[PDB]
Amino acid sequence: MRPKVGVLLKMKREALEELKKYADVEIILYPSGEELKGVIGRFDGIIVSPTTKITREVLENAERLKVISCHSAGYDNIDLEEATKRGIYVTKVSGLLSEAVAEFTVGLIINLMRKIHYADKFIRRGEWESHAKIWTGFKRIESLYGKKVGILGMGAIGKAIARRLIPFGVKLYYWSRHRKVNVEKELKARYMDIDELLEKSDIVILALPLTRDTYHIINEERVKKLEGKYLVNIGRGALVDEKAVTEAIKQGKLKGYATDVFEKEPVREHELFKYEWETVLTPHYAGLALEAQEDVGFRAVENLLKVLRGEVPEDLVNKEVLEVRPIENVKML
Amino acid sequence: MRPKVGVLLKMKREALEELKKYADVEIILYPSGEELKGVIGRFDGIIVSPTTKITREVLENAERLKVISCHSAGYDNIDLEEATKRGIYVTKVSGLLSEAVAEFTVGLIINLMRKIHYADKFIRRGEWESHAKIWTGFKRIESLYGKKVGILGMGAIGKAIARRLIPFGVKLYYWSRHRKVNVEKELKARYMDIDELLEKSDIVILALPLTRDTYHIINEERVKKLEGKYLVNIGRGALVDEKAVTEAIKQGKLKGYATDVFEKEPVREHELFKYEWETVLTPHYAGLALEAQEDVGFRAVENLLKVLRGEVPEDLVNKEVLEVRPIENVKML
Repeated sequence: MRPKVGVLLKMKREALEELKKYADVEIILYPSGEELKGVIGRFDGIIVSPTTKITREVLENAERLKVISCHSAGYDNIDLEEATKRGIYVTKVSGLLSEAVAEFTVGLIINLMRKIHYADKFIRRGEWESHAKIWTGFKRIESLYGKKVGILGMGAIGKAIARRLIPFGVKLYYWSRHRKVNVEKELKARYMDIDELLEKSDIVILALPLTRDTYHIINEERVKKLEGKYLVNIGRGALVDEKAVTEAIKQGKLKGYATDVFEKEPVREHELFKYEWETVLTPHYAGLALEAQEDVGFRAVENLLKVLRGEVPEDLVNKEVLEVRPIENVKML
Repeated sequence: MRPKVGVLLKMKREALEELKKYADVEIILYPSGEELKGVIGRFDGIIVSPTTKITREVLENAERLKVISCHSAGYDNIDLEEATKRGIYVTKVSGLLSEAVAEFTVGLIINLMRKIHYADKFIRRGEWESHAKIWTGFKRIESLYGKKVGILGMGAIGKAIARRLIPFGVKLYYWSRHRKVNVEKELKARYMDIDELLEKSDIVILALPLTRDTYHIINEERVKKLEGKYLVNIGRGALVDEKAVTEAIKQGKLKGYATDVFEKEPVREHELFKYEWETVLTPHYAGLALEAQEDVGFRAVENLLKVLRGEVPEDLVNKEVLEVRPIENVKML
């Protein structure tokens, strides 16, 4: 208990006990930007939940901060560039969480293609009048088998989706800021430029982090490039021009849209709500599963301790930080 | 244009044209037993769907019948014992259909576990009040990852399902009327007796043909063995004692049940309709997909023509027939 760690959320008791074995902890549940500004200087590291934002204004007071462990799969609540400039290591949680998200995504894909979510409503309404009504009445349904799937973002989650899709007989295409050749041949995924992928893919999956460079990466023009195709989003609503997506749906241009995320959450009303056949919509819970929720805490604690032990964690988001402040400089344990 | 073929279901024009190249065709849509036995004498072969029952009554007048091609995955609608006795070859369809059903099955599994179908309804009903509402509203969700999945039936569909589940991180157990040593090491699936599988599995999947022996394979007593577990059915409703399954669901014992088939189809009313969270129900359309169905028609036509050309189709269902009437004896093409 020598490094001073601030836990900014309600973590599982067990994960906390593990952390306390190595550091002194201060529990400051979901602090406002002002409250965190006045206490952040006390910590060598912090464990934060998505709801807490680590802005450049917060970092200005992080005099001894060495590591920020995001207890989530995403890290858009962190000003990455500013953290990097200050030599602050930022980590995120993969493990069972990444697996759970990737599993959920494939479920979104199969529902968007095969319409199971729609059929479930259908039968419960008593509409199953006959074999003919279904096998003739149901609009054309395409299978995932034999389709070309293009994935944008090949991080922990993107790779997990790719591995799950192979046995479904799809052809994989992908794009990522940092290209992964060591993954390409393994999963038989052909690297391509964004637009080339949008044009050549039958199905497009969004597994990108939300940054200034990915905001509306799927703009109105690109939505047009997706006429007759399927779009699946598990990153953030802002990865797409949601108004443009919706319009494409209502006009019958975009064949289908499945998403677990929206530009403005929570969503209580939406034009896409009436399009039950063309869309699959979930209330942002792709990472919600018992096993995953139990693992996140341990992983977040492990990621933070690794850095303070002078070890580079595999889930380090801003690897460039290594050049700014060599890991030896932040080793406390 | 030598053999005469009776097409007893609605087939796509392309498949029919293919068939007309080699045989004179007569279309008799979904005939009753009395209607069919009255005309069955004119055909060298017939193409049929699950709704047409080929019985001893019908086969009595089947003087020139040499092959029965089922335009489907299942063949429980055919009396194999009588067909075999009369030296009639019975075939089913494999290929893209099997792939489409396996894909569908995984969709049912992910929905049954992760509740996407329920959440889709939930959000469209405008109940997404907040993040807390969701994450607290339902955390008992379990991921497919790390689970023990027991598959009953390891034929084309069973294998296709198993191959798909591997990357999801499951442990596979299975039972089959005919053990498959090669699949066991290939897919690392552990062979088990039926009751042992039901006891050790977290999730049980039914991909067995319905026969007198597999009738109610999941009976009342076995349902009790599933307390706290998940059951998925994509074969035929009669594979389970549906009433017993329904009770186990209402009594909160069986954790979840998803099925694309029921003992009495079509189903316009059912006790399970109110159990939106605990079940996933689809109107028997697991094999319904464009690419797959176009393949089914050509496959059914080709399985029939192969027999008449004196070739043993790999999809031959009743192999015993070879001892009654060798393939050379039915060669007409």
